Amino acid sequence: SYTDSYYKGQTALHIAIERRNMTLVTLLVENGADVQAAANGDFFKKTKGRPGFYFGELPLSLAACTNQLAIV
Amino acid sequence: SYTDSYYKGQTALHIAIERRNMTLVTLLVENGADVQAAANGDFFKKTKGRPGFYFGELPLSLAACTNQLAIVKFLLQNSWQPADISARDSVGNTVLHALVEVADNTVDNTKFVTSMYNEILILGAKLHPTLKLEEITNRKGLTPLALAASSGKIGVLAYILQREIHEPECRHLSRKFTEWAYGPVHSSLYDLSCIDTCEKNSVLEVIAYSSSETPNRHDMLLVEPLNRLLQDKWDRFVKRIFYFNFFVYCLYMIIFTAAAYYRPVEGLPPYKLKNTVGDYFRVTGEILSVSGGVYFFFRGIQYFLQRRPSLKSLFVDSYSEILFFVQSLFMLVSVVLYFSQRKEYVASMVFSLAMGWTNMLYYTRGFQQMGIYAVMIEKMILRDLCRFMFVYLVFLFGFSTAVVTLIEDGKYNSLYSTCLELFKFTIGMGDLEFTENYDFKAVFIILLLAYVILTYILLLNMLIALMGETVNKIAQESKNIWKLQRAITILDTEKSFLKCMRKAFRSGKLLQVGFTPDGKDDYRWCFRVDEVNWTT
Amino acid sequence: VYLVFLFGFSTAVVTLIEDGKYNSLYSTCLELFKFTIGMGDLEFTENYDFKAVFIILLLAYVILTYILLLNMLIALMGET
Ligand SMILES: C=C(C)[C@]12C[C@@H](C)[C@@]34O[C@](Cc5ccccc5)(O[C@@H]1[C@@H]3C=C(COC(=O)Cc1ccc(O)c(OC)c1)C[C@]1(O)C(=O)C(C)=C[C@@H]41)O2
Ligand SMILES: CCCCCCCCCCCCCCCC(=O)O[C@H](COC(=O)CCCCCC)COP(=O)(O)OCCN
Ligand SMILES: CCCCCCCCCCCCCCCC(=O)O[C@H](COC(=O)CCCCCC)COP(=O)(O)OCCN
Repeated sequence: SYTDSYYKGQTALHIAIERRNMTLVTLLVENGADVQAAANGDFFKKTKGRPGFYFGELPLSLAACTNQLAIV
Repeated sequence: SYTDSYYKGQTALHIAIERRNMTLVTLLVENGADVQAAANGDFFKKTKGRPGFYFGELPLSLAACTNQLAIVKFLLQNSWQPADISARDSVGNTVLHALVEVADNTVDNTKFVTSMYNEILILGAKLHPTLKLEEITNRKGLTPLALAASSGKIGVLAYILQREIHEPECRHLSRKFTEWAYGPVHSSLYDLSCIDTCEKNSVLEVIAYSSSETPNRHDMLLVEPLNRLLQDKWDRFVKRIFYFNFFVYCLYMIIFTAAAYYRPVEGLPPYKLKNTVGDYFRVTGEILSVSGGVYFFFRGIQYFLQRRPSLKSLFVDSYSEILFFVQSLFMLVSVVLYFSQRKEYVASMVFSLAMGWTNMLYYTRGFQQMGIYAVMIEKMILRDLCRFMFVYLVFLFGFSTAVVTLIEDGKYNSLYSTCLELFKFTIGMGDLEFTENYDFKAVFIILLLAYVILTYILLLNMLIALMGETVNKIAQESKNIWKLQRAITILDTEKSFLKCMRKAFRSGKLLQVGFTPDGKDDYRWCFRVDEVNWTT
Repeated sequence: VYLVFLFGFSTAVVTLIEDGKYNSLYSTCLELFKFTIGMGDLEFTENYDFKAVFIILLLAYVILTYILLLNMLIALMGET
């Protein structure tokens, strides 16, 4: 996962869910990918004076937030 | 070609291109027709008080302007007589300047002009990869971008600043570079070149020092890269320097007030010092006050030389510099009378002192909430009182002369005291005490009551209603007004800067593309912006 | 805004006058405040020096504060 101060904890599954790739999500979960990682960098936390995207830091919350019921 | 003063230089090719007749254009160009003729009659030049059609005087510009892409391609790409994409007219305008000028900020026109602009750029890149059309300046020194900003072309400006061409081999024509995107967020780099550091005439200078007649003067600062730039410059350096200047002005005015209050009351200036503490503090304050006056005098002169404002718009813009300059003039006249041994220097000094306090309202602008009061006061003085002054003076001089003629030997047999009394009646603090027993008392009473009804009741409330609508008109325009004033402050702070510092740039001199048409790389002073958009 | 105007003209007037009822910041600030709300005097029966400058200053104050600023406040309050 990303180790920097901004994208900390982001992994492949978050990108796959964001990109709306059902197949890659299935492949990652099949290969033992963690479905309960926390993506908890400054880009992903609640904030007012900064651009960002808060979603709850978890792939399940991300899939729900982006309106992808099938992945949920 | 036409030989008269109106259609001078027009030829068949111009008519054919206007007629959208591809066949005639093909025939004429085939027969050796000059594709770089100049049509430079009065019908074809830039003009304000005359109907006309300016297009840049050349067939290529005409073909682009009328939305005939095919003829542009044919003129540039046919071998019989190729057209010079870089040609300039008498004004110095290239085709891109011509396209900028014939914008009008409507949806359909913006689509037409923007599209033709972009296609001309692609054709230029393919035909002449070593040519940079957008840097070519017309006779006023303006590039197409500077010209678009100058004329208030919001659509063309918003297009150019946010230009992104998703095509290989011509990405160097882009200015916006989307580095990445997430759900609602995306990050791009903006080119920034000749926005802030241009060395001829940058975008922000042109928007700020526009003449207040440009239609979209405030809207042009809402376009994304500019707004973020101004916010960054404000938060980094300009904010602290602004507060420091305001504090120093406050100290200056306190010193001036204290120096003025404790003036000596004996006769015949200049006044010699005594070896005492009070005189040393007083003369110290006097020296500092006069120094400040000299400083404002020279700043005003530098302003009027650098800007060269015309008489018509002298007050419409530059109101603040005028008032600061007039304050300094009162100070200098006071010094001249002081050493010239006249007590009447006091009469000058107090005026400067009064003005010195009210010019504090200059510093309220640049605040979102408080700048509205300074803006309103400026506009009400310049438009409502100044128009109303003539109407009120007609009434005042009429009834004053009537009353003074009627009266023989009273307090009303003098134009000065009579004008004072009627003025007081206008603002509701007269008397109407008819205790005197002069002749023509009935006529005197009828005249005064007619005056009081006409001026206190009718005219004054008319003025107040008009001022009320002016106040309501610009209550809702507050945000725009604030933004523009903050921009002007930032530019002036960069101009003076008083510390040998020229850290006017925002982000680094980073490689943008690295792939020119040739084997070099471009470093362009890009600026990173991450935006949020909740669409879908 | 109002205090900027008031302190400006109050200090100017007090500096101009030597030994009157206007040679005091307290009474002068009171008088100019009364002028703002339309219950002053404008009685120039006194015969001190610089009478013309005193008159011009007070009339400029009365136009700027009683006519211009006060009705600006009233228009804004009316919209609220
Ligand atoms: C040169 C001009 C235009 C001007 C200079 C003087 C004489 C002025 O009166 C006027 C004429 C006048 C006189 C009396 C009532 C209304 C207008 O308007 C201004 C000018 C107008 C004002 C009005 O008060 C202000 O709010 C000043 C001001 C407004 C907005 C600003 O952005 C500002 O920043 C510099 C200053 C202040 C005076 O300069 C002042 O302090 C005195 C003693 C008279 C006012 O002449
Ligand atoms: C709001 C919009 C509508 C406004 C309507 C206006 C109404 C104003 C009220 C009337 C005011 C009358 C003024 C007082 C009359 C007066 O006191 O004076 C009269 C002299 O004649 C006049 O002035 C004629 C009256 C003026 C004509 C009319 C404008 C008689 O003389 P004496 O003083 O010696 O009285 C004898 C000794 N005590
Ligand atoms: C509604 C918006 C438009 C507003 C327009 C404003 C018009 C107001 C006109 C009022 C003018 C009042 C003139 C004062 C005359 C006066 O009373 O003072 C004179 C000296 O004149 C001056 O003050 C200088 C001129 C002042 C000019 C000031 C603009 C000396 O007379 P005495 O003392 O010897 O009187 C001897 C017997 N008592």
